[PDB]
Amino acid sequence: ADVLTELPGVGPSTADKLIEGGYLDFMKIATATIGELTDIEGISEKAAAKMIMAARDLCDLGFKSGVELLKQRQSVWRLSTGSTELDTVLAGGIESQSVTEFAGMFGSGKTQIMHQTCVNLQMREKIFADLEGVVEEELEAPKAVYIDTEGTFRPERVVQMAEGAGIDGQTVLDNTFVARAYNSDMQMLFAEKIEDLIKGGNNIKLVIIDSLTSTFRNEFTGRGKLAERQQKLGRHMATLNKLADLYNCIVLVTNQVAAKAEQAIGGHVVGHAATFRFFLRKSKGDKRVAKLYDSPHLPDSEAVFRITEKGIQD
Ligand SMILES: Nc1ncnc2c1ncn2[C@@H]1O[C@H](COP(=O)(O)OP(=O)(O)NP(=O)(O)O)[C@@H](O)[C@H]1O
Ligand SMILES: [K+]
Ligand SMILES: [K+]
Ligand SMILES: [Mg+2]
Ligand SMILES: [Mg+2]
Repeated sequence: ADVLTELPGVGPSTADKLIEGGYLDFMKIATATIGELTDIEGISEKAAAKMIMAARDLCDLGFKSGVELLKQRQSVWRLSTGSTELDTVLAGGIESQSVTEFAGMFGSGKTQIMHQTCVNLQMREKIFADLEGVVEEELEAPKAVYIDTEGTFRPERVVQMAEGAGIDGQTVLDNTFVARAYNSDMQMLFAEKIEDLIKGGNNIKLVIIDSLTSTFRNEFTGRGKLAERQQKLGRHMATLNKLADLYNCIVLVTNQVAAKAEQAIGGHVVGHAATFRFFLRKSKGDKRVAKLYDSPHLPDSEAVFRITEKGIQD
């Protein structure tokens, strides 16, 4: 909560050193380790350890039970996918504080969904939040981040889907950041730099990685370099899950498939990391099917939807 000086033991001198290391939120310090804090100029161990304990205390991070357990869950807001059936399968829409994955063959609509959500983000009617655990000024001026990994982002389609929704296409584009990553290093660094955007006053509420694994699969082809691949992707996933919790934003990723009828690539690292997993498949014409096959509290379910000039519908 921006004012670091409210932290016991942290005065203006100390507060200065911190804002530098990217630390400028109470949660960020409460979830830090002594090591990553002492890496800053003159921040000792006892100080780093003490402020970490104070931050946790401040953000009240302890044992919770009963009604408090339900309150915590009220901070999760959801974004509509444009499909009534898909929204009902997600039990509302896409959840914040989680990583949800859309895997599927070519043309199954993975990228279309990514584009639609950028548009939907700019429509308060598309956002479903509990007033009890989410203040409106927290949803104010929401922005999306699209990490394009294959070069498929299309300003045109966002605009078209915007018209189809009834918003201004330019509006959506002005509130959507797009970073073209040519490799896993750029992909991972862009994800870690999302903090600097929030630091610059941007309210990042939607983070998209399309595609989540194409770079890794192409950079570590040899299978005697699989442990290598999984390790780097594991750090990426952790970075993604953390920023989803910390900034109460939704992280959305797409995944390709491979035979072995098919399964999303990325191995275990992606399996455990993604909270909601979907398989997208084609049907007749513009019809598509979204199969939820993994989640912590929802049963497997299918949703039929369409891809049209308007975008995602039905
Ligand atoms: N402007 C449009 N109007 C109607 N349909 C469209 C439009 N743009 C794209 N589509 C449809 O979207 C389908 C492909 O969607 P897309 O999201 O790119 O697939 P994908 O899952 O990302 N596959 P891949 O690129 O291999 O990863 C097409 O084959 C078109 O029928
Ligand atoms: K394609
Ligand atoms: K593609
Ligand atoms: Mg989470
Ligand atoms: Mg695609």
